[PDB]
Amino acid sequence: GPKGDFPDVGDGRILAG
Repeated sequence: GPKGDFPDVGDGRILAG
């Protein structure tokens, strides 16, 4: 995810369904 707390592909993700 981009703008989030879960680093994925930027800053972080919000959903991970």
